[PDB]
Amino acid sequence: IVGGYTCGANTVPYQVSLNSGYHFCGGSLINSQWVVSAAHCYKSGIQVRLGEDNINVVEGNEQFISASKSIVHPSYNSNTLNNDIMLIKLKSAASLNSRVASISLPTSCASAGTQCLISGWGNTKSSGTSYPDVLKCLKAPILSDSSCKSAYPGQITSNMFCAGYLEGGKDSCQGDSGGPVVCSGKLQGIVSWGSGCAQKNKPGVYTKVCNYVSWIKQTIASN
Ligand SMILES: [Ca+2]
Repeated sequence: IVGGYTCGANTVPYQVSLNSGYHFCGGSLINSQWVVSAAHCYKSGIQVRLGEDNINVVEGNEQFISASKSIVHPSYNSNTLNNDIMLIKLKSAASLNSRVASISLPTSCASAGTQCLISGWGNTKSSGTSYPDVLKCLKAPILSDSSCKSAYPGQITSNMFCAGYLEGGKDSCQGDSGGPVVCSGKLQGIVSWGSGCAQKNKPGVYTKVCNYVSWIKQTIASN
């Protein structure tokens, strides 16, 4: 997260770190057994780390649980990043409490101008490179579809939205990938892609979670 703030320990209780020897992506806990992340975060051997603040120090609220199964969206295209969403099932159910909690799925899509909270352990410099140990946060609005498409001609599908600041300086970044965009208590976005980070006229692009709720629910129901 570039241009954000220190969230505070366990103030984003649905935020997970995906670990394969090291943090490599964020994710969001959506029930005791399932995490939503980006398909471009797929790899084998994932340990889901819940309850984290400093990802380099055991502070007392962590739950480390290996993934049993990952399911990349059937239609994910890694060249365009269309349908950049994946589900991860935990080998055992997380213990839910105020510091480890699921985030609700949307019942409705969010509109341009909606304020959201974006969070993660990604780079805090554009590029520029500095990786934080504690969780970082950014409040940012959803941008209009037309400004999103104008920023990234030919690249924005119906499964993506832009959020952030066209002036630059405030964005998600590498290592935030897969993490949440939460708006009014609902998971509306997944950190997906962008041109660099925090660059003028290149806002963050996010997977549009409301399009996927039916797939998420039916996948959980049968797995
Ligand atoms: Ca920790």
